Amino acid sequence: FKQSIHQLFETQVERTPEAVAVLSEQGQLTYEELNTKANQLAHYLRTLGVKSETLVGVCVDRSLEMVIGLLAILKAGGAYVPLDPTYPRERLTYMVQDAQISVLVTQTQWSNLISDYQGQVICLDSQWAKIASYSQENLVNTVNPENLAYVIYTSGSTGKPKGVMIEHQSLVNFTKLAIAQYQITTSDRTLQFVSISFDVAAEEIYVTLCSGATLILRTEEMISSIPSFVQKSQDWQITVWSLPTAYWHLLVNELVKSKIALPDSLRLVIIGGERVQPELVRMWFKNVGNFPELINVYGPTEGTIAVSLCRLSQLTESQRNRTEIPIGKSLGENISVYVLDETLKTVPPETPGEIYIGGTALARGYLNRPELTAQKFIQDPFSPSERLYKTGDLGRYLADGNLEYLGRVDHQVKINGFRVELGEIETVLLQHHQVAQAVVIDRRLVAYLVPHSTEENLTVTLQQFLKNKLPSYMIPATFVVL
Ligand SMILES: [N][C]([C][C][C][N]C([N])=[N+])C(=O)O=P([O])([O])O[C][C]1O[C](N2[C]=NC3=C2N=[C]N=C3[N])[C]([O])[C]1[O]
Repeated sequence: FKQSIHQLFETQVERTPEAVAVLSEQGQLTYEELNTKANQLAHYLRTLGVKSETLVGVCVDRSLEMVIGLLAILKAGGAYVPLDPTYPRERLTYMVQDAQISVLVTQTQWSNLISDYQGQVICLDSQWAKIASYSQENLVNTVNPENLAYVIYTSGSTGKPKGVMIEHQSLVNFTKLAIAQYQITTSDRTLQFVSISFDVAAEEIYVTLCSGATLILRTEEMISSIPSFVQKSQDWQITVWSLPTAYWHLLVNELVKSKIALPDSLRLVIIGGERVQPELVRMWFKNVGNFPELINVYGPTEGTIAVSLCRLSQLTESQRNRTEIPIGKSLGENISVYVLDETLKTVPPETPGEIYIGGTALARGYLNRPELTAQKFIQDPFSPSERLYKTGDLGRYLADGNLEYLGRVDHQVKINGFRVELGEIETVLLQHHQVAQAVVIDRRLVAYLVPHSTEENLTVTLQQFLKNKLPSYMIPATFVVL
């Protein structure tokens, strides 16, 4: 049964046309309205030349428009490329050129974020009368499952990011497994938290819309105060939270310090993205108990959002008193999460090795990085029609079947919840004329450098320099000269 992600959505619209699909603090859309609007934009896009394998930039803010935008790109047959408005011009323009994007879905407020852009631009906030003249009907046969759905950039240790190419087929697999794992229903109300720069936004968006649940888009202001984040979730009657682990750690700390009650509607908290602190897990069970359910999800971007999860609420007392909390078991039978030795053989239970992913979860590869692709996406010697992705994560399967994350073999870290290659920051710092050698380490970020010429305002100079090349979370808050 060949299916694209938008087809899955379109099936749901047919079942529940009048259900509310998306709610923001400023307005809402029914499944019908969302679908009709995404179709009008997709038709327009098709006339701009968007077709299977066409990459389309999306530089939008979190809004009803953003959701129409994504789905319209998908419906037209194109793959979107998130272009985070908070990133600096130079980074965004590099992405646009690397991806060869000639169609950009954006808004007027993001004018002039790309340098020297000669492609087609659509501004969803000011061109809606035009888009409304296009057909409201579903498009047919614009893609096959092996065509791209999105290309999402991640940090690159050689000094520029690179695009992880995701096909409809793996995203559709993921989405259908996750709906069944989380038990999402038409009664759920799921908070959309993370930027579309993070593949987890796809979990939040497509899990919700392809099951008939309501997607509630957050604001910037609601996250900066945990009290506010909780109260707004109560007011909205949110049933499902999807939180970056570093955020949930903050939330656990404040829940207990301030004895805040959780929203009465909340049934499920999904965390992931970095190593969960066992001490805060213990504190959650002590103060909150087994409801809402708490799930730890693991996966790299290259494995399409998540490959394994662990229901923490279902662990025993002693499974939770280890020094590591598990990342659990595969999301489904067509996804393999192996712990392999240095020759790609499985190992006895409780033996540590490197995590390799196989099966349906795999990305196609990295966009325009054939060396890097060959190095990470490897033909399986024991199964030559298939590939494995080399995660760079160490782990071991415990005797109970649960996987444990045991850290990294390399210099990728998570800072403030974001995937960062230290090498990327090193490489860029080395470009600066006053830097001769440089090493950056965690932990937060600390840059160590041998100057050509020292200067007492070098810290502020180097942060200025980085600010116009890297996202803010890659900017070290401290420098050391040797
Ligand atoms: N994809 C994502 C994840 C997801 C989860 N959550 C949900 N699903 N809800 C991510 O994160 O991706 P990236 O950015 O690529 O990165 C990856 C990395 O990180 C880490 N992790 C994840 N998750 C986790 C971790 N650790 C620990 N624990 C957990 N849970 C690793 O390193 C990977 O590779």
